[PDB]
Amino acid sequence: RPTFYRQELNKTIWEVPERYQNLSPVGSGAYGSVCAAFDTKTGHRVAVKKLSRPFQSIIHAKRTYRELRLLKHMKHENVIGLLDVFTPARSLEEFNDVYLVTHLMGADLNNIVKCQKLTDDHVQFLIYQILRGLKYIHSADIIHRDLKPSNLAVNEDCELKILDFGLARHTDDEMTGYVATRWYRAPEIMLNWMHYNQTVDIWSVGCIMAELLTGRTLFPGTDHIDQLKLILRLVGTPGAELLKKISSESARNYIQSLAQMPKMNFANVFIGANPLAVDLLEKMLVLDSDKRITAAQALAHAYFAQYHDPDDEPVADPYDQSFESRDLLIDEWKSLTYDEVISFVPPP
Ligand SMILES: CCS(=O)(=O)NCc1ccc2c(c1)OCO2
Ligand SMILES: [Cl-]
Ligand SMILES: [Cl-]
Ligand SMILES: [Cl-]
Ligand SMILES: [Cl-]
Ligand SMILES: [Cl-]
Ligand SMILES: [Mg+2]
Repeated sequence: RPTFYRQELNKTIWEVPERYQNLSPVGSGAYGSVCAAFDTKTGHRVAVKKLSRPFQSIIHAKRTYRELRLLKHMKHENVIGLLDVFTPARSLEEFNDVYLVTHLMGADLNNIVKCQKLTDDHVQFLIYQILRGLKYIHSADIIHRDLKPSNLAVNEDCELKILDFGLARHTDDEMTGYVATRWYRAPEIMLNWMHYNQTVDIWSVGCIMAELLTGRTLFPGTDHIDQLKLILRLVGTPGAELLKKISSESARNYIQSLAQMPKMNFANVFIGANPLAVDLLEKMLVLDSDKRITAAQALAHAYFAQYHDPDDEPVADPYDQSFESRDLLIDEWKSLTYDEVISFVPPP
């Protein structure tokens, strides 16, 4: 067991191992509080997150367990991983606080698409890395659910990591109106058309790639219905085959109320873009999620010929998510989480 020291930072007690020095507040959401620190064991600048009220309800205790299982599993160059997890508790009986440690992220994709000139070579390398990370995530039957520029960390050498997995967190208020939180979402999940799957993340990659090529948001809708009209004007209205797959009768009735529109010519929308970029966008931005290109298929597309290496695009170890259908008490979820904290083995 390491030695811990205590300090109060912005009205919050932090109790951490001595290896973590020079802590300074960097933000606080409803998920918890975050400090920057120097890790004397590794020599890295790190983010330390102290979870807020991790075991306050069955819902919160299960969310804490889900987040810790997912972070312990992800071991890939293009995905956020766990450097450390700790509690100051010496037994299950006194266990209340959880702290997560990751590499400290600098810029996101928002702070390079807004303020930089990107070559086609930059767009190839950035989208290649997102798809390399997604092939790995999808191989474990994990859906990200919230890919957008603020969830992509990028360094001076244009190297990218995926972070901030959707842990079923987002509220109705957060998805209402003129908001970036909804602009990257697939139409089948934005309007609850059907049981969604991993294809929703490929729609999001389409919206991100378009914005890197033009410097503008592809579908900046003022509400759910405005955004659907922007989507259908580009990709066309649905045919009978997709309409049969929409499970809501009322959603089917609303779609049928709209005048029929054909798919637009994407070379006349993405003026001057690499023809291979245009071709890949037409394969991602497909309304019927059964017919979208997969991450594994997209890595083999001629747009990425410069970067593609089929011997260096790894898949994940098997991931057991059977806990998701399990009905447990607060203290049972808390005991499972305790065991995951004490069994953690740091990376090399
Ligand atoms: C695994 C679900 S997640 O990707 O949403 N976790 C977010 C997170 C945010 C800040 C952090 C952190 C973890 O550890 C230190 O600072
Ligand atoms: Cl220590
Ligand atoms: Cl990492
Ligand atoms: Cl504790
Ligand atoms: Cl964003
Ligand atoms: Cl597993
Ligand atoms: Mg985020």
